[PDB]
Amino acid sequence: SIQFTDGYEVKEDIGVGSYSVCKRCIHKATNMEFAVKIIDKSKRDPTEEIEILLRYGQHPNIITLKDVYDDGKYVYVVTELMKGGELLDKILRQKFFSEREASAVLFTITKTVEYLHAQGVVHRDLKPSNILYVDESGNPESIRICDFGFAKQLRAENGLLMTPCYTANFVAPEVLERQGYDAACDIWSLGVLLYTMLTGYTPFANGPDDTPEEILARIGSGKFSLSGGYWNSVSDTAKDLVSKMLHVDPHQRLTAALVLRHPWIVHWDQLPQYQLNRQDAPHLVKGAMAATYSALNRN
Ligand SMILES: COC(=O)[C@H](C#N)Cc1c(-c2ccc(C)cc2)c2c(N)ncnc2n1/C=C/CO
Ligand code: NA
Repeated sequence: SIQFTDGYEVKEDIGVGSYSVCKRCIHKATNMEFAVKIIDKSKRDPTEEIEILLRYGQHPNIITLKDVYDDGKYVYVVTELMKGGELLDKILRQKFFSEREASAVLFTITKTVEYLHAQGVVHRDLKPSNILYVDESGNPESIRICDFGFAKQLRAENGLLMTPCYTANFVAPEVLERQGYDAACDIWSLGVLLYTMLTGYTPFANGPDDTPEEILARIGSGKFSLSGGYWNSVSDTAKDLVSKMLHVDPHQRLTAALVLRHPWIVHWDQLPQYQLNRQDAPHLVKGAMAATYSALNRN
């Protein structure tokens, strides 16, 4: 219980919201760069996020916590600094991206998500922007899931950590259905990620101009294109896999466990390594993407 200001030189902002901003920083002793989230304690209480991180950030593809401090008015959460930028944006700006590679990416991310769910953690805010590359190798290994700001571990009424496996202590009904629901959404978000990966556009929004009601009507219809233009080129394997991840019925949505058993994921070796024929508009997608979650998240 001593100091952060002491250990680190603070540099520029890298992200900013009402509850917290992230700044890049330097470990003075060693000269190594790191990110630090600064949470306002009177605005938000970050303890669940942090435990989730302490417990699980040892995962190769979960962001790794390196320090923490309680100034008094503020928390300081120090992690590895992600140097390879956001996942999807780098993927989109890649003219020669392939199915084979998208499969490696989704595999890595889903494996990570299958593990969180098995531990009773649902992420709840699984947008593409919360998924960064640690460096620029463009290797799946360098993928990190990074914002657990909205993540929730299944807890017992008494306040005791629980897993799906251990149902043998009783707990609330509408809550297991809630956690089952919330995991279904996580998979759904990976569905839109996959969708966007293969064709260069999002399934439910064309740009940041799409109104929320317009985007919610689309999501609600259950239907989306898996044909024409950019879809022509994609194997039916993958399209099948997408149809099931975005399945409008949350009870029918593939689990992460079942995503990993799909042949698109399993027979990655049979996947085409030649290029996907994708639309080329990264920034338009960023807009659409933001529009889709803004509409979803206005509560
Ligand atoms: C309120 O802001 C956020 O929550 C950010 C996100 N996502 C934090 C963030 C981090 C980061 C993530 C978690 C923790 C505990 C600390 C910092 C981070 C990092 N370790 N490297 C590069 N960019 C990072 N960003 C910025 C991404 C947006 O441009
Ligand atoms: Na980690």
